[PDB]
Amino acid sequence: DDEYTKLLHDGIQPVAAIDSNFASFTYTPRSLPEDDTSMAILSMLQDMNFINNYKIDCPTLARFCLMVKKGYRDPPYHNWMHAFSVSHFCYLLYKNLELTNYLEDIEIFALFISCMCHDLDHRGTNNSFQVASKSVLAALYSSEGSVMERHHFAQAIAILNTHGCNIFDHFSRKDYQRMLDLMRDIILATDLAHHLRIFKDLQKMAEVGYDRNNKQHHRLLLCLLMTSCDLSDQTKGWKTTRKIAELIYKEFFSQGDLEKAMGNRPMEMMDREKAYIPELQISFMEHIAMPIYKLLQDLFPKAAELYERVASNREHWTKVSHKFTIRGLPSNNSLDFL
Ligand SMILES: COc1ccccc1CCOc1cncc2nnc(CC(C)C)n12
Ligand SMILES: [Mg+2]
Ligand SMILES: [Zn+2]
Repeated sequence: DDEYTKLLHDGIQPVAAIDSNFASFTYTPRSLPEDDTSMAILSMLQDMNFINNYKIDCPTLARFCLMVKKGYRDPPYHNWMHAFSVSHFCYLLYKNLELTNYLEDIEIFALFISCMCHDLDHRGTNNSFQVASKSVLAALYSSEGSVMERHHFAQAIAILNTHGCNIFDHFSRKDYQRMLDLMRDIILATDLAHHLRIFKDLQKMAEVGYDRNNKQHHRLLLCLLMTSCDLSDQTKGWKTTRKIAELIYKEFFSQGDLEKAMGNRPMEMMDREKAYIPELQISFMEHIAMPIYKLLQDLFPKAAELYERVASNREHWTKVSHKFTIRGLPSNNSLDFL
């Protein structure tokens, strides 16, 4: 494979070469062409000193990055561009929030690798759909819960177990065991049902203050940071929020259509005939995204701008809701749509 040849023999490009604003919270990683994303991953890993610190073999790393990218399918939202944008936000947190004062180096490295792998082989359907459709994934994981997240983790392990792809094969038994355990915890933390279960523990940690000597605080912070990366499309401008809503609802309505064909009644948000996008977006902002970034701001004062962008994006949806009502006649001047 020629992509691999170039990635290995051409040299890792400097991060600043990608974009002058690459390391800023205002940068939109989705603006980077998909063909440049595997090289951007290598550049971020190098800028974070992970390649040198952990003595990662370059042929192995190049193969791993390409295998992770190939491990994503093309649904509208849960594709490689989502994994890349989530990974870029983890890199932004490292560059702007001084994570090294809070987490161990192996934990920051595990968070980044988990961001790359966290939605591997997503089929554009959620956990409830797996169970309702009696998929092979549900047969394997429904008794434990977080069906898709267990599959994402198993796919990540399967890549590491592919010959020539194990970026941690030279690690000590203890460090290897630690990496794979962190990966499990972090990928499982991407289930928003898990986030909602631990929300009160996250609030309590923010209230008492982060204790770097408390192992449970490390586990909780990793969970919060992973959720913050996964929802990071909400921290950019209105243009990103709007585009992401189109992608998410295209994916959800496709599931809703499959559910109807199965004879089931899909949830309102999955039903293209019932869903009212501005209301659904405002609800997700108020009850999920805004509390996450408010917690992040409470723990990291420098994360204030992220909460303010999510709050402003919620106000933009309220501002444009009136446009979802047809006033006067449509463009064609006919009422044929009735
Ligand atoms: C009340 O809505 C929710 C509560 C909990 C979990 C799920 C949702 C559905 C709406 O989700 C979303 C809506 N807009 C943006 C967004 N980004 N990430 C996600 C989760 C999605 C990929 C599963 N989003
Ligand atoms: Mg996911
Ligand atoms: Zn995700």
